[PDB]
Amino acid sequence: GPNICTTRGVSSCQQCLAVSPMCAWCSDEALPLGSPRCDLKENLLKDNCAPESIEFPVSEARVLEDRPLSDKGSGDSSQVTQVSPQRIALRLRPDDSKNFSIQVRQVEDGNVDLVFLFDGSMSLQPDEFQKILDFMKDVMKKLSNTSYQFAAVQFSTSYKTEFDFSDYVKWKDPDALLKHVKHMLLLTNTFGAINYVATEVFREELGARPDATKVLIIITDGEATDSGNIDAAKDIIRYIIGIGKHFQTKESQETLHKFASKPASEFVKILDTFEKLKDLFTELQKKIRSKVELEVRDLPEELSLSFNATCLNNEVIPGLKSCMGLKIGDTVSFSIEAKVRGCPQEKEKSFTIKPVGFKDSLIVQVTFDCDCACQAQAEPNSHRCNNGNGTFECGVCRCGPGWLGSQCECSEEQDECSPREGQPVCSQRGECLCGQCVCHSSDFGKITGKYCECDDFSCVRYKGEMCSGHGQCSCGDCLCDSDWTGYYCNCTTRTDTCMSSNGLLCSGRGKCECGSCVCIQPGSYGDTCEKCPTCPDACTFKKECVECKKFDRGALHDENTCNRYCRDEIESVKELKDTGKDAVNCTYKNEDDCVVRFQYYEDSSGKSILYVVEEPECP
Ligand SMILES: *[C@@H]1O[C@H](CO)[C@@H](O)[C@H](O)[C@H]1NC(C)=O
Ligand SMILES: *[C@@H]1O[C@H](CO)[C@@H](O)[C@H](O)[C@H]1NC(C)=O
Ligand SMILES: *[C@@H]1O[C@H](CO)[C@@H](O)[C@H](O)[C@H]1NC(C)=O
Ligand SMILES: *[C@@H]1O[C@H](CO)[C@@H](O)[C@H](O)[C@H]1NC(C)=O
Ligand SMILES: [Mg+2]
Ligand SMILES: [Mg+2]
Repeated sequence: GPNICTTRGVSSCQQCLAVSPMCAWCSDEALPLGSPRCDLKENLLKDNCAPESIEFPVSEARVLEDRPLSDKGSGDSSQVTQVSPQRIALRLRPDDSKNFSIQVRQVEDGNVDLVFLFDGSMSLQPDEFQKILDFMKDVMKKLSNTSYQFAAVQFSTSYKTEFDFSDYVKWKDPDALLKHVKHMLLLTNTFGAINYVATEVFREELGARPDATKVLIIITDGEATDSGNIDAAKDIIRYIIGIGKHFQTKESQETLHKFASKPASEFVKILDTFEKLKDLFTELQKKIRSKVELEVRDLPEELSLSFNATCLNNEVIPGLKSCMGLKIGDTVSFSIEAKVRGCPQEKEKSFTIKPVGFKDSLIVQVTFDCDCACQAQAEPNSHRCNNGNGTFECGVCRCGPGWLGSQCECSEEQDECSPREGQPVCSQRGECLCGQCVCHSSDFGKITGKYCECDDFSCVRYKGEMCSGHGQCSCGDCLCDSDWTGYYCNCTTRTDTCMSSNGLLCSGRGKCECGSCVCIQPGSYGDTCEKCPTCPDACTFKKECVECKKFDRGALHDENTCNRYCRDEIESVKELKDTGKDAVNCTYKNEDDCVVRFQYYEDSSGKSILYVVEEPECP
């Protein structure tokens, strides 16, 4: 029956391909007249069309470079590959989309250039400054004769490279490398320091390796005294340690989030004392190699991408471009859908997909396949179209100016210019010539269609932009980019703003729709459905947070995931009180077999709170 390949008044092979990626064009000359030439390939074969004449391009994502992900090579012979594939050729027909995938692995023996950026401000006592030095020495000694190479920068009011990568490779001894450090005893210009590291330290001239993953360990005891941005360090993995009394308040700790990589729970470490630097190495090493985050570079306007992530145990999480909690050697995979808007005239485009901090990347070469191959057999001024009037292109007559018709015979001088006899001709947007509608020009776009009923400028708008600027208008209907859905193309496919602290989209208690959680589990609420005093498992989950946050013990403390999973503030109380229905009371026995008692409460300002009785009830 009817079909949009047939209901658009297409009069060429190129037009036929441009109306939809599902359309095919029949071009054999010995074809019945009343048969549509632009149709589905199946219906194009319902009537006998020559198979060598059906023009039907297929989009492809052709893998070109596919060096495998490196396993456990020790001498860095044959070189390390941490992204695969490395180069893909993407060819798209008009408005089409195409899948491809990328695999990323943090290889154990992959090179790492690590820079210590350590605070030398006037707040630090001599022994505290010395404990910062001993911590840098401890990290280096435990990573001696590995793929790690090191530099160290002291920062206060100004910045000083105390030793560079070339120094480390040559001398190796941390005692000798840091023997000449003089405590600056000034301010805490953390912005300028990080910018200094990005542009002045990670340099080949100073021994930085171009293939190495870049890591920055920042050690500080006070809030920054300068301002600005650290955009120049966005391709560096940044782990910050805030030590001491000046980071007692939650507010002060959060001022460090802007300097570290995301999320803060993995890359911001708060220590109450300097003595705890002695026990940090193992946690630190796991954290700095636990995140894979894809970044898209040089994406042309006409292309759109959406991502699904496979981070753990082959589980697909849609709408995500990153993975966290990774162990060294883990492999993650992403499924990527690329879509083009229309058909760009440009020769060839290419963008890159690269994990943050990594050298290796996937280069995606993009070409477009919008023309029919039969156009190479186009004869202008053809005897098959009247007085050489036009071209016999792919089995039809592309007529010249002034005269139209099947063979370009009708000039100035019938019936079908209206869907029925009552309506005006050509939707009052075109003129009826030679029995066909020739649509008026428009200042806002193009009017097309058999009856000039289609245009590309009257789609619904959202916030002043047609199709929210995230889709193309095709005969009054928005055709959304790959990363948008909805009648208005204003519903994002991304789900990162739905990810909850427990690692599940909408805490596993709801569904992500347009990037916002719709909570389904009864009694659940909050932005990611993470608040649920009446949920039956609330006590057993909050119990682990009382252990790690208040008592510095438990599974979450040992696994270094207390910051990740435990976002509720803890308040010590002498007793639990009647705080209303938005709470639950919990008890459990500690390893001394004394009863711990606490209340999970949801506060009217939006804060989850755990009220913990100060003294456990012992025998
Ligand atoms: C790509 O793969 C996804 C799931 O992996 C599927 O939903 C989709 O239809 C596939 N094709 C395109 C063109 O995205
Ligand atoms: C992502 O998964 C959703 C289903 O969860 C699917 O509709 C979509 O096509 C997938 N996209 C890709 C690029 O795999
Ligand atoms: C999309 O636009 C429509 C119309 O303006 C609006 O009603 C709807 O809430 C929007 N959706 C989103 C997710 O912004
Ligand atoms: C928690 O315990 C307090 C004190 O015994 C009590 O008043 C309150 O009703 C309890 N909360 C709930 C939600 O039952
Ligand atoms: Mg020396
Ligand atoms: Mg200080």
